[PDB]
Formats: sequence, C-alpha cells, structure tokens
Amino acid sequence: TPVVVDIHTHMYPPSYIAMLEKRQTIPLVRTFPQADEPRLILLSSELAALDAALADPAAKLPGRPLSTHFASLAQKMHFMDTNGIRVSVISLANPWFDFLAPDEAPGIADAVNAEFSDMCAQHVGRLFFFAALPLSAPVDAVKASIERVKNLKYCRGIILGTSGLGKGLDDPHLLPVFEAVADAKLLVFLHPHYGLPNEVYGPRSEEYGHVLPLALGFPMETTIAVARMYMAGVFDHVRNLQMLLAHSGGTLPFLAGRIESCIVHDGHLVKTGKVPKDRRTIWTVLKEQIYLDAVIYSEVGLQAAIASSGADRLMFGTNHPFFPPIWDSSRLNAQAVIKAVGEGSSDAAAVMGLNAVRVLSLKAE
Amino acid sequence: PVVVDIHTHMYPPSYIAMLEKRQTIPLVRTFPQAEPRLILLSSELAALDAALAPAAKLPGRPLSTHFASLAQKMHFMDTNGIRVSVISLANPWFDFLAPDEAPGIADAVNAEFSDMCAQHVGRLFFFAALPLSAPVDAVKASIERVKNLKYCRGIILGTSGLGKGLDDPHLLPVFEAVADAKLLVFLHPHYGLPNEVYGPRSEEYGHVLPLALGFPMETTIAVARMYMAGVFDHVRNLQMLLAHSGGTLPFLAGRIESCIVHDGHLVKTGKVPKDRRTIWTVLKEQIYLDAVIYSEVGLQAAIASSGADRLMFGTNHPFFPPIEEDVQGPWDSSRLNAQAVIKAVGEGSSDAAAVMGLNAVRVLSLK
Ligand SMILES: O=C(O)c1c[nH]c(=O)[nH]c1=O
Ligand SMILES: O=C(O)c1c[nH]c(=O)[nH]c1=O
Ligand SMILES: [Zn+2]
Ligand SMILES: [Zn+2]
Repeated sequence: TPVVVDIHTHMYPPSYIAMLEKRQTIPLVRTFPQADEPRLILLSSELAALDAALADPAAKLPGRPLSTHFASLAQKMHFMDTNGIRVSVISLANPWFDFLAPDEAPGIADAVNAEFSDMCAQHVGRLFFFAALPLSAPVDAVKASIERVKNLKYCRGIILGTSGLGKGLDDPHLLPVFEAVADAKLLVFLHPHYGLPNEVYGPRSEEYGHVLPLALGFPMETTIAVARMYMAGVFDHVRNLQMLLAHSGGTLPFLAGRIESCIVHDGHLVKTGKVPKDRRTIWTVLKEQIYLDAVIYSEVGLQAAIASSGADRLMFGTNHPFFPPIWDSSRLNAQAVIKAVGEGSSDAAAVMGLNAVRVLSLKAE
Repeated sequence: PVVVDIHTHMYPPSYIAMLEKRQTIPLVRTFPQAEPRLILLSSELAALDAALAPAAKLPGRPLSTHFASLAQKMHFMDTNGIRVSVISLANPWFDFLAPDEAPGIADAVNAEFSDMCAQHVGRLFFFAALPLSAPVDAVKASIERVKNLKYCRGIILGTSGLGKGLDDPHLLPVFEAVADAKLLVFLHPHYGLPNEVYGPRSEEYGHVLPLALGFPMETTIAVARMYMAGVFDHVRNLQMLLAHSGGTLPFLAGRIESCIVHDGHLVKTGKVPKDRRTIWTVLKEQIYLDAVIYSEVGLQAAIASSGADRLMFGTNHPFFPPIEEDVQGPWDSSRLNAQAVIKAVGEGSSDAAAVMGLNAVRVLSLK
C-alpha cells in the first residue's frame, strides 16, 4: 500500500530478562519498591546512579523503567498494527551476549537466536530478525553460531556492537566473522552500547539524565567503530560485506568529508604508501557497502544521510520500545522522511520499506 | 565581495622557541631523520617515546615556517584569494602552562598578535587566548587587557575551561565578562577523546582518528554540556563560533532534542519546561558555525541548522599543507571548503557572499 518496514526495533525475550533479573552487575534488572516497574540498567554511564541508589534510599532511581514492551511479542505486534507497520526486522537489544562468560555464551546465544526464529514463526510474513553472536567466546564457537543462524527461518542478519572479540572492529581476528556473515548474505547491523569513557561527560554528568550518553555517546561510538573498520581496510578485505549503521551512521555523513581530508593530508600515511590514488574512498563505501537507518529525528540529519548514501540505501526504523512518551518517536522519523523526500514519492516508499524488502529479501523464510 | 578567513592559526616565534625547550608535550623537537617535529597531542605520546628510544617513525607533524611566519600568512592569503584573516593561537594555547607562568605569557602573546595585526591594518584581526590554568582573577585580568587591544575581535578557547569543562559554574563570570565586552567566543577542540577509544591499532592510522573524529566530537560534547547547564540562558548576550561547523552538532541536534524531551528523570523533575529554548533556537541566536567541513553534505546540514547568515568561511591554515603539491601554491584543504560553499549555495549568490566573508565582516565589525 506500499509496505512499511521497521528495521530498528528491539526485544529482550522473557528468558533474557529473567537472566538480567538475577544479576548484581550491569547489565541487570532490579526492582526498587518505590517504583512499580523494575529498573533496566545496561550502561557504564549508569553505574554511579546504581551505586548511589544501592547505598542511599534517597537517591534517584538508576537506569530506565523496564516496561512490558521490551519482552512482549504481543505488544510488538500491537505497536505495528497501531502504527501502520507491516513488517519488523526485530533484534535483540544491547548488550546482546557480549557480557557472558566464554564457556556459557554460545549455548545461550544459540538458544536465544532460536527463540527469535520461533517468535517470527508466530506472525509469518510480518517478522524477520537480526541474530546476535557469542562474541566473548573463541572465534570457532562464534563460527558455529553463525552456522546455526544461517539455518534459522526468518533470520536476515546479524546485530553486533563495537567491541568485537574485545579489541574492537578493526581487529584482524574478527575478519573471519565478518567474512562468514557476509558470505551467507546476512546484513550486519552495527549498533552502539559502550558509548564513550564516562569522564568526557564531566563532573556534572549526573545532572543531565541520559541525554549525553544516548544523544552523543551512542552515535559517536558507532562512528568511531566504522571509521576504524574503514581505516583498517575491512571493507576492502571483506569485499562483499554489507553493513547497516544505527542512527543514520551516528555522525558519519556529517564527518565523511573531514575524514577524507584528514586521510589525504596525513603525511605519514601518504609517505608510507597507504593512500594510493585508486583507494576506495569513504564516499564509495557509503554508496556500496553501507546502509543507514533513518533514526535521526530531523530532516536536517536525514537529508545529509540521503546525500551521503542515496535514497536507495536509507531504511526507516523506530527504535521501539526505547524512548516511550513520558509513539512520538516513530512518527517524528516518519515525518522527517516526508519532509526530506516528499510524500507519495518513490524515494519515500523506498525509505519507509521497499529498500528493506529488497535488501533483506523480506518474503522467503 | 570580501573573503574573510575566521579559522586560521599561528604560533608566534616566541611561542615556538618555548616549545623547542620543552621536555613534555607540547614541544618541538629536531630529529636526525629529517625539519623540526611539532608534538602537541596526547595521541602522539606513544610515538614520541618510541622515537626518543632509532628507526621509529617521526613523531608529531613537520613544523614548517607556515606556523610562525607572518609573511607566510599573508602569502597564503594572497595565493588563496583571502582578503582578511582573523588569526588565532593554535591549540593548546596557554592550557598546558603552570598556573604561575601562564598569565604572564598569555598576555605577552596576546600583545604580539595585536602587534602582528598592526603590520597589515585592514587585513588582520585576531581572537585572543586566555590563561585558563591560572586562577579566575588572572583570566579576568587577561580579558581586561584584550578588551583594550587594537584589532582583537574575540577569544579562542578550548573545552577544558578552568579544568572542569565549560559547564563549570566558576566559568560563568568569564563568559559574562567576554559577552559583556562584545567578544565573540571561538570554541576550538584540542583534547579530543581519551586515546583508548581509538583502539590498540591507533598508531597505524596516523592522525586521522584524533583529528577527524576526536576533535569535532570533543567540540560537540563541550557545547552540549554548556547547553544542558543553562549557560546560554544565563548569559543571553553570549555569542559562540564553533570550530568545524559545530563538530557534529547540526547532525545530532534532532537526536539531542528527542533525548531531552524523552528523558523521564529530567521531565518528571521539571527540567524540561514547555517554554525551554531548544538547541535549534540556540543554534539560530547564540551560535555561529565555521564552514570548515570539507563537503557540501556537512555544509548544507550546518546551513539548515543555523542559517546561511551564521556560517563563516575558514581554512584551518596552516595545519593541512598539500603533501604532494606546492605549499607555496593554492591549498586544497582551503579550495575544498570554498567549493563546498559553491555546491551548497551557488557561486555568485548572496548566500555565498555572506558565508565567504560578509557574515564575518558584519558580526566581527571588520574594516
Ligand atoms: O537509541 C537507541 O537505539 C538505544 C538507546 N539506548 C539503549 O539502551 N538501546 C538502544 O537501542
Ligand atoms: O583541524 C584542526 O582545526 C586542527 C587539527 N589539528 C591541530 O593540531 N590543530 C587544529 O587546529
Ligand atoms: Zn536501538
Ligand atoms: Zn583549527
């Protein structure tokens, strides 16, 4: 009519929440009886508030409220029907399986990935998913997980964070992981979580709620990780790698020109032959191996994203169920698309769903 | 008509001579392998130690005469079609000095910039720097001295403030004094991000990550902190020029706004009233953006954020000389931005005229 597809939309299955509920170290879910909803505590930047609340009963509630929407497949479908979304490509949210002990991670990752497949089977044609990987485990266990996700119905990709195997995404030990995913034609969805070292937010950090780590930390983290991939030659070494970047590439469309200029003016790089004239620029990679979600909350940002990658490589997302009304968050981004490319346009239909349908083969199984 | 460059730096010969004698970053050091090395950044410390210890690569960047020579500045202007420069000390300014030595050198160096501008009246104005490692009293004394300095049109400062960043309440009297004196504040990065974010392969990428990412991100965090702390509301006459088209601010402005209005704690504790001045409003009323963005993509975003009347052309001379071209010829790191202006707003348009210099002339009262 045409189809609306949401590619940035999360869940924590009940089995995953139940795990978080039993933890005493981040990530965790903890009930504070002065609030009905349990608190979801995921982030390094939240540790200070957690500790303050664990000592002083007068301190503010740490983390964010855990609504039922995080774990309810039924509320996901309700959200879709209420918002005119025909298909969601759901993904486990941060920090995935990153925090698990090496020995246990593969069994848990594999169980949870299968639960996602089973969730999609309940609503055939309306749900597909990005699987996540046991990246704290040895690479051979990670490969075994990739081999399993390749066989799972409704799986169309992999969601992962910026830590890789623990040394980031420019780690050559991670290359076989990108390679095995790309060879299986799975889209890689890169998503933030670790943000930036907390000291950058300053000694008044606790006064600003979650604004700085979420509004700045997250997209900057994404940008740094993809820039490191680019500099390390990951996009040339895995030529068929295709990546979807969270939050319109973080800040990448805005900084792409600056990155190119710093590269071609880097004396050391140039003098040591690391800037050959046939180098694939960041602009070329943005056109050939990167897709951007449209979760940017303004036509200013969206226009830059579109100018960087083309309208055929932008994909609508909501980031449901984060940022509930205190869903404006879904609608603002839909409006941003229209302002950017005009209502009823082929570009609008592309961004709102047809790109995702094409790239992620949102029919088969 | 007039081309004005508001993002263009010098280290006076006095400043370099000090750097040549220094034991720790920042410093200038000669190496037998080649031109002195300029070593400024924390990201350069590992390379410095390894070079002090044979065939390790040259640390820092080549210290050409372009950093120190007024004649070279004018020549660069005359080979790049620039009529007027508003020059500034380069990072890290007076930041690294002991609190005791900083006032004396800060003021001597500000006086030298005024002297330099007097050599080329009408073509040179400057942003002054402040002894922010010293007590506030000395910072205020320096402000009072720069207020009376001929050809001074503003202050350049980093993100560290007095040592606790720009949301530091003790810094509010400094912003008030500068804003009352009608001095534009040119916010410029230096400290980047903590080096661990660049990872253990950091060394293989030359300076690309600290400069291409760390700098504009540092700027963005500093201004966001100022904004969140109410600085712009508390000092309503404060005007700020942001380096590198605001770092990443025009791209993240929407995200920042969304995160604020959806922040449960902030909203429920009354920190997000309905009449709050948004970042979009501050971007149109108290913020100017330079056009040092190297692409019409980023430039168009900056223009949509602050308006074409609040964008100002700059080059960042002399930091990115051509590597395989004549440094005495036109610089591509300056031609790129000029072209970005053309692509974004059209050659010969009044918007081009505004961005290329007329905005700077108006806002900074140049003649
Ligand atoms: O903005 C987002 O995408 C998110 C923000 N904060 C989270 O904890 N998870 C997310 O997915
Ligand atoms: O990009 C820049 O503006 C700069 C980059 N690197 C420096 O050392 N100083 C600068 O001013
Ligand atoms: Zn998300
Ligand atoms: Zn500069």
